[PDB]
Amino acid sequence: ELETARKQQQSLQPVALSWEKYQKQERQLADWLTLESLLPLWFAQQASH
Repeated sequence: ELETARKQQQSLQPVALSWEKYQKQERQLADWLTLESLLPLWFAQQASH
């Protein structure tokens, strides 16, 4: 029983790391997409000035 519990923990460990990496990637991509949407207005203000 103890051996199988430890084996299950070992097998599950990489999944959490991959999920954390995926969260990082997703939020970085979301930030860059938001900046893509916001790009026109910065240049518009600088052009106005």
